[PDB]
Amino acid sequence: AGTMRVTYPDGQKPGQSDVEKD
Repeated sequence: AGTMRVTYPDGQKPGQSDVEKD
């Protein structure tokens, strides 16, 4: 509910985020 198929929509160092899933 949190496996790292995460989006970085802004600010594309890590430690941005979105509510995409796996």
